[PDB]
Parts: sequence; C-alpha cells; structure tokens
Amino acid sequence: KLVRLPGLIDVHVHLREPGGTHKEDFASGTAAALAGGITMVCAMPNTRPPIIDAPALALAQKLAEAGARCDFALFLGASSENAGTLGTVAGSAAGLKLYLNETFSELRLDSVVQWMEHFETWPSHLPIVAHAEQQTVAAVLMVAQLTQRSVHICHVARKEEILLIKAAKARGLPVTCEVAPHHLFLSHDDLERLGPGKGEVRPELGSRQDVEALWENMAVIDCFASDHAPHTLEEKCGSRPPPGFPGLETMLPLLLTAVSEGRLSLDDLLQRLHHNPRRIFHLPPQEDTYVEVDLEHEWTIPSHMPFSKAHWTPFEGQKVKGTVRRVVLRGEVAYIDGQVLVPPGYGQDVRKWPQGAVPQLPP
Amino acid sequence: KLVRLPGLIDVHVHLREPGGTHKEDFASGTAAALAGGITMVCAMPNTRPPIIDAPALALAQKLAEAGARCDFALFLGASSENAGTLGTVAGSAAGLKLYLNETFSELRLDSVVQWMEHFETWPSHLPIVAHAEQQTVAAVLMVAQLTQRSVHICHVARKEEILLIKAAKARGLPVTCEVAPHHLFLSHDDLERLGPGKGEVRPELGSRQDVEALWENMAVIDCFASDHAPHTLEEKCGSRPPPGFPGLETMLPLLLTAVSEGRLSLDDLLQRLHHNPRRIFHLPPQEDTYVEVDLEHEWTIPSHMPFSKAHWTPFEGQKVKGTVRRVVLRGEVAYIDGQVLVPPGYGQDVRKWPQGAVPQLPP
Ligand SMILES: NC(=O)N[C@@H](CC(=O)O)C(=O)O
Ligand SMILES: NC(=O)N[C@@H](CC(=O)O)C(=O)O
Ligand SMILES: [Zn+2]
Ligand SMILES: [Zn+2]
Ligand SMILES: [Zn+2]
Ligand SMILES: [Zn+2]
Ligand SMILES: [Zn+2]
Ligand SMILES: [Zn+2]
Repeated sequence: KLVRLPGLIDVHVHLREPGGTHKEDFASGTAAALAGGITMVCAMPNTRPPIIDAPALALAQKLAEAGARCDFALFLGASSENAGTLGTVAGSAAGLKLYLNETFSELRLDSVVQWMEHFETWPSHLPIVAHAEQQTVAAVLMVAQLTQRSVHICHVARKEEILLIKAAKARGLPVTCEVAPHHLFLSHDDLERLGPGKGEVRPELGSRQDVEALWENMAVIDCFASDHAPHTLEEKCGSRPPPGFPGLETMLPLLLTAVSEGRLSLDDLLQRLHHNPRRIFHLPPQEDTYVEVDLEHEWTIPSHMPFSKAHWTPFEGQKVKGTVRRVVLRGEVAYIDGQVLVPPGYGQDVRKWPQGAVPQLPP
Repeated sequence: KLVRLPGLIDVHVHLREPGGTHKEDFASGTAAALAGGITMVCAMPNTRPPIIDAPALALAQKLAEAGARCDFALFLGASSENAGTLGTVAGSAAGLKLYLNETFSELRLDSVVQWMEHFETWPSHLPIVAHAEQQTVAAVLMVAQLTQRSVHICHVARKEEILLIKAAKARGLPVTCEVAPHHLFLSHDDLERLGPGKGEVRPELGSRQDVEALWENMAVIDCFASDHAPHTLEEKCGSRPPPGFPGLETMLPLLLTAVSEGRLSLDDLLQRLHHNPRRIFHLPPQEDTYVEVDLEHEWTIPSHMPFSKAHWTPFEGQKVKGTVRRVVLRGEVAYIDGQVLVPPGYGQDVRKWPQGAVPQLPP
C-alpha cells in the first residue's frame, strides 16, 4: 500500500549551471530531485557567472527552462555592488540570497551596512534568505528589525542558532528557518568515517548535542531543505575540498525513516516539505502533481545515488525505511522506480505562472 | 591663562593588577590617569585571576583601595559559568563586561545563548558593556532587544560599526558607545611606522575612511575612553605580541589638539569625558575636584610617557597642543607638571559612596 503525498518543495538547492556543470546541471539535479520525491526546487545563485544581475538571471532562466525536469524558481544573490539595482527583476526570482559567512561562494558582503542596504532596497514583499551562522543569525535578525521586515534563515545547524530563533519567535519577530538533513542525521561522530575532505560542509557538522537540540526544537523549524551542494569525489578528496553535500536523493528517505520511528509525524514532514515552503516563498500549487511512497521498504544507502553528478554521498551505509515509487508532475509520469520519464526542459519557472507571482500592494 | 575642567572620567582602562603587574599596576596606572587629567577610572576585569566571581572582586577591591591614586570602579566580567551568580555583588561593580570577540582575554563566550543568559540574569538597572566588533555589534544589539534593555558598545573603530549604531539610535534603541583615541588619530597609514607587533590592537587600526567616518559621526559617539591596555615593549615586539596600546597619558592632549583645530568643541569633549560617562554608568560627582590645562603649549609625544609601565607609545612623534598642568582631587593637589603628589591608596571605590550606588526600584 503506497501513500500519496503532495508535490514536495526544496527551497535550497545548488544546481551548478551555469559554470560548474561537471558537478551537476539542471537536467541531472532535477532528475535527482524527482527521484527524491521533490517536484519544485529553488536554485541558489552562487553559479559561474553568479546570478547577481539581470543578464545573468536571463541566462540562468533559459538554461533552466531548457534543462529542468521539475519546476523551479531561481534566487538572485546579493553582492557588494547590486543593492538598488534589482528592482525590475526582483519579482521574477525566488527571493534574494545573502551570503553572510565563509562558504562556497562576487558573494560575501564586507559590512553590515551592505546588509542594511539590501534590506532597504529589495522590495519589502519579496523573500530574503540568509546564510547566517552562529552570531550572524542574531546580527541579521537585528538588521531585519531595523528595516522592519522578515528574514528566513538557511540551514540552521546548531543548538545556539535554533534557541536564538526560538527566542525571537517568542518575541513575535518575523523570522522563519529551515534545517538540512545532514544536520539532523549526521554529527561529529561521523567525521572519522567521512574523513576531513568529504566531511567539509557549511555550516559544519554539529555535536550530538546540536543534533539533539534540533530534534527537541522541531516546533521551531519551519522547513526542511536539502542544501543540495554537489561536488565531485575528486574535489571533495583533493587538496582544497569545497564544502557541501549532495542531498536531494537522500532527504526524503532519511525523513521517512524518522517518521516510521515516530520521531516526527507525517504531517510534521508535510508542513516542512510542502505547506511552509509554499507560504514563506509564495510558491504556487502544481496541478495534477503527487508523489507515491512505499513506507515499508528497507534499504541501505549506497556509495552513490543514481542521478546526482556528485557521484558520492555522506549518508553511505545508513539504513533507511521508505522509498519513492512514483512521481506525477502536472499530469505526466515523471519518475518510476529508478527511471526518470520526463525530459530535460519539461520543468517550468513557477514565477512566470499567473498564480506564482508574489502579491503586492499597487506601487 | 589656564582652563579649568571638571574631573574627567575614563570608563575603559586595563590596570593589570592582579597578575600582570610588570605591565602596569593600580599605582602606576592611576598615576598615568592623573597625568592625563583623569580623576576616575573604570577598570576592566581581564586580570589574573579575572574578576569573574565574588572572591576575585574582593581581592581586586583591596588591591585597588591600597594602590589607586585616583578614584575608581571595577568591572565584573561575564564568563561561561557565572551567569546567575553575580547578583549579590553586581551593584558594587562598575558594570558587567562581555568579551564577544578574540582579544587579550576564562573570557570569550561560546554561544549567543550565553550572552542572552547574562542579559537575563544581570540586574536590569546595572550597566552592561561589550567588546563587540563588526557584525558582533548587530548581534549584541539583537540580544539587548530580546531582553528589553540597554547596552554600551566599547571602542567603536569602524565606519560599519558607527553607522550601525547610528541606525539603531534613529530607531530609538537604547544603545550608547565610546571611541578610543587611537581610532581617531591613527590608521592603516601608521602601520609601516609602528610595525606589526606594536601595531597590534583590538579592534585593529582602521582605514582613513574608518577614521573619517568616526569624526563625521561625532554626534553618535557618547564617550571617549582610552582602552588603556599596557604591555611592555618586549611583549609588543616579541614573537606573540599581545594587542593593546597604553593611552591614559596621551588621550587628553590628543583631544585638546583637536579642539584647538576646531575639529570638536570644548563642550563636545566634556560631554564625552565627563557628563556622558557619569550618566551612562551612574558615577558620582567628585567634590572639590578639577583639572587645569594649558591649551597653548606645543609639544611632541616622546617614545614613552613618564608613568605607564608600558614604557612605549604608538603616538610617538605626533605634535600636540595642550597639556595638563594641575589636578586637584577631593581637595588635595594630585598632580602638578609631571609630579604626582598623592600616594598609592589615596583613591577610593566610588561604588561605596552613598551617592555612587545605582538607583533601583525596591526589589
Ligand atoms: N553548504 C555548503 O557547504 N556549500 C554550499 C554553499 C552554502 O549553502 O553555503 C555550496 O554551494 O556548495
Ligand atoms: N584592546 C586591546 O587590544 N587589548 C585589551 C583588551 C580589549 O580591550 O579588548 C587589553 O586588555 O590588552
Ligand atoms: Zn549556505
Ligand atoms: Zn536556504
Ligand atoms: Zn546552499
Ligand atoms: Zn575590548
Ligand atoms: Zn569600554
Ligand atoms: Zn579593553
């Protein structure tokens, strides 16, 4: 007996096109998404060229329309030069991404004043998300309050961060957050197995206490999102390993395993992979779209999943229970038991759908 | 013709006793204060042992009462273990000091949650000051708002920081700040002369643009305070130079030079070295206390000032105009033209004076 889920949404993926297509491209990354039960993805802007201006966004839109197999929206990235210049294209993006700490990214800002300038100039009704670790979470929350608007915190990984966000929510501040599966299912305990190259990720893997705190504070977590961050094994194991884990193909099975163990409910999962992503980012429904999962199937994660060009996974060897059997996207069979059945280009930019525009007051 | 000033107050000094008395002690550091026209100092807690508990405070109080030549108050320091334990002695301290960044200090905290715990437990009517650089300023401001109280930012050094504080004040937030003379009168341009050891300080010396921004935003600066941070020349020039500059003997002459050039007024100076320190820290008046300065005397700062045991200065070679001629402290001549005339032990703990307690609602 299969369970029918709505089309799941991952608001944090790196699809590497343009410019990093040996790691992933729209076609391979959206194949990975579909195999993971994900029918809509929001792609981050730290590509080459980075998506920090109208011409880069135009290029990325065309590459995505030609290559994506599932539906998508594309983030714009904040830079040290583009505040006040994105107004005409802002509404066509998923939102604006701020990179506020060292990581795989034309996009660290030099000064909190630059953060302020982005919060002041980006349209107030459109999403802002931030890579903001440890005290940076508190700092960007302060900027959001000074500018009287909301912010969404990406990949929360630490007890410190989730408790800060919890305190902010208790004060009624408009903040939401997401958590990635590696910060729920891996910890320092796994670094010996992974090694120092494979284990590189930002935010870094946390202690057992960090992981426990995220689970204990599940009520504070608005979304799950993979931070799918593919790099090749050669890159991960080489002399300057880039941070990041692939995760689209493993996220849902890991979380289904947790559901079957009673660690969270099916509803908790659907709030975090469907309803809350929709409402935070004003993402539209997908007609005739659903995912069928088998909750009984036990398997062990292999050394690589079938679709991502990363061709490795940090979850190798973990025992999971639950698998994606079928995905239907807008009335077409998109995935069945290991086979993707929609071509590159089937996917569409949801921000171009009438129902996918973010509502705003007449300007 | 001399000008009579009130007794000036420096709310940020490191007097190194207990435990670092080769660098400075209460007797030498307060001699330096008097020679700089300062009659009251607030001493930081990063000593050895650090002033982070009642027994350490009791020791420091006695050492100060025996050694100080001018009046004083002693800060307590926040640690990772003492939140919720300082309530009985809190009112006897200048305030609570938080070290939130790497510097010469049992006292960096590991987590913003620890900052929150201090803001929640330290009595709400008593001062909190923070070493908080760059985004850390925004982060600690957020914690202050979450806990509904004020904060004072130590040694603001950058355009980024002063503009953030300016924005916070424009939103009516209860934040005050101080600036140290090296961040007004030295910059990157001086690093070649100073060298990499002598030039080490936290916050580091800023660009010309940082310095210009502090001057342009003088209205945002509530206090001047030296961050007198004496270390010996051997230490500054050795293989692991500690950060910090001595500054008590040079602060007032540097600022008087600026007054005579019309860069700020005498009133601006007195707000920042007398009235605002009094009101932010609830420091009492000193009866029969004043400083006489000669605004016409031109001199060049030598390679060391007479009193600080640091026996070096980063301001060597700077031309100044203005000198302290006489200091009277509580009816006794304390300093005349290079000679200190009150003994170690003349100084008193102002928090023990009836008028020096911080007012509070009956608990
Ligand atoms: N998380 C990572 O370790 N890397 C991400 C960047 C990011 O999400 O910060 C990537 O794009 O590779
Ligand atoms: N400012 C410094 O560079 N050093 C100070 C510590 C401090 O004020 O942060 C010291 O105590 O030496
Ligand atoms: Zn990130
Ligand atoms: Zn994110
Ligand atoms: Zn990312
Ligand atoms: Zn400091
Ligand atoms: Zn200070
Ligand atoms: Zn200091």
